Amino acid sequence: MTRKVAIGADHIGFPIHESIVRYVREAGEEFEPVYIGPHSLERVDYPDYALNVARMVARGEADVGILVCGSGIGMSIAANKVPGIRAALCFDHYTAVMARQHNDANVVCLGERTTGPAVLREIIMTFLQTPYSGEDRHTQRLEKIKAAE
Amino acid sequence: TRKVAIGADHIGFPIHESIVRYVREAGEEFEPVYIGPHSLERVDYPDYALNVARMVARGEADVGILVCGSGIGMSIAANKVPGIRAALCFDHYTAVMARQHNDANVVCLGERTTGPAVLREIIMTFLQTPYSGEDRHTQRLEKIKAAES
Amino acid sequence: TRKVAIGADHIGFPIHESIVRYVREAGEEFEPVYIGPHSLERVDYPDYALNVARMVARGEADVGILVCGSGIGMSIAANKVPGIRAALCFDHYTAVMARQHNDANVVCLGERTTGPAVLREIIMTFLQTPYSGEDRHTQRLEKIKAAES
Amino acid sequence: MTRKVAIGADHIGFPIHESIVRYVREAGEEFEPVYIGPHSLERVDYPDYALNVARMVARGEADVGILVCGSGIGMSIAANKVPGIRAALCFDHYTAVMARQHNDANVVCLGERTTGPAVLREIIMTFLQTPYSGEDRHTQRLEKIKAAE
Repeated sequence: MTRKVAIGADHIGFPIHESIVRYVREAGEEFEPVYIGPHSLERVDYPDYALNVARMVARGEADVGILVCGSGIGMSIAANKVPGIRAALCFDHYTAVMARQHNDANVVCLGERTTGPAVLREIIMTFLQTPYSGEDRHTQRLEKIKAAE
Repeated sequence: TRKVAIGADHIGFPIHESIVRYVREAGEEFEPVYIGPHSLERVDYPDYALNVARMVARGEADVGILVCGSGIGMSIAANKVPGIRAALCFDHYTAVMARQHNDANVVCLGERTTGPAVLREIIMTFLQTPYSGEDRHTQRLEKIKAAES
Repeated sequence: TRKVAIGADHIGFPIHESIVRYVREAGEEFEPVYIGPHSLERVDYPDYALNVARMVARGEADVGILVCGSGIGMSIAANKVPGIRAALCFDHYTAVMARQHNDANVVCLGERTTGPAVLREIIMTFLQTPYSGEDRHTQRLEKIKAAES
Repeated sequence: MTRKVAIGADHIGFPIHESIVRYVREAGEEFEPVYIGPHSLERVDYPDYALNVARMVARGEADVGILVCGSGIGMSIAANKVPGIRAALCFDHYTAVMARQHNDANVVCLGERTTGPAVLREIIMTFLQTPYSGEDRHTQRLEKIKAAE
């Protein structure tokens, strides 16, 4: 039953990584977070952490990914370059629901500079708890994304 | 002249004429090229995402705009194309930073989430905002490129 | 039965039928009462704000919904009425908290800012969410009441 | 030329008050902030600080007010109870512009739990720098709000 959630940031996300770890662990009994870095305020490059989490998720070393930078945008661009990854920029409850229900997203990308802590919590909770719809019309869309990889 | 390829799905279709008009309001140099769909028929967002994205990546167009319900499926699909940096934007800030930091070449928008005046703001801002030119973002962007091989 | 007085200006007018429908989707107990405007003619938001607000404050209606471009003018005008707690909401979270903490009796919405599925989410959430009942919010709310004299 | 900006919070806003003070002082040469409290994490009641700032602004002891709670909603409800106050809940650049340009808002209300720091900065900058439109159609709306006081 344990679902490991790999969490990655840059130095802009770094200052809130502890809260992200908690929001995961409190989202449900089976979710366990693994924070992969970085470990200081030293400037680093978001794609290195994006790609490390996305590759973990793609290989089945983690079930879900969470990435945090200033806006979430760079993380979502980088992570989507990994085959098998569907990385969703979410900024509210509605987008979190749709990312899962329609896109079966396996990575959620968030902006520390844009979205406040209770909303980041709610996004994470929602993303981890919402199932994929299972419907044919969505699946056919997802197969076209996988063909393009 | 900057050619702006515009794509939607059926969910974004009903507002596509307003999107074309927002592009022309961003300035006289912008030439919108709306590539479909041209009716209310249900279609698959990735066909239109990948179409706009491929155009921009091949240099058939300078910038892309993708409109679906939330923006997320468009951003996931577009980013599968090498050379593409597709940014889901939902406000002025994210539109600025997608350009300034990520040199984003495709903006992805949600017709179900984001109201018309904000969509207009985002499009104008996205088209008018330059890349900051800073080497630390450039190195990040080179890392994303390297992950595409 | 809960009567839901609904007001707009000319900017909110074009979506008022969707707002009425979102109210009926929130549950069978909700009865929408749309009080105008009934055409595209330019009107003054405060006339409709104060009208909905006065209805709710006098107990002619249980809840109010006000729609203008951004929500802001509606919230400023409605809150001038004693007994009114009008909340500008733009997502699920704010819709929850307006109810749970502020026991808000009027929700104010922006047709220009917020997309249709989020407006629907907000309305449903606002109508379905109860006040938390906590005494520390009640004391706050009594302080607002005291400032109205 | 000095424009004093009175800033008030509750204990939920308290942890970011320093950043708010800076965002004001850096918004323009003439703006100077005055933080009125609270001064700890001890729980307090948002209406007491809302009403103190709003009354400062209403009496001409400060030119503009800023209020910060979890969502901004309680602050905007309370502050609007003071005659001469037009208190706008803002959550992005667009709402900040409209609050000033259309509503001539003199108080801006913000949510620490909802909106991230770079957006809070941008809202403040925009709110302080944007003039009122001066137009008759807006002024007639504002006179109707003042009649209701």
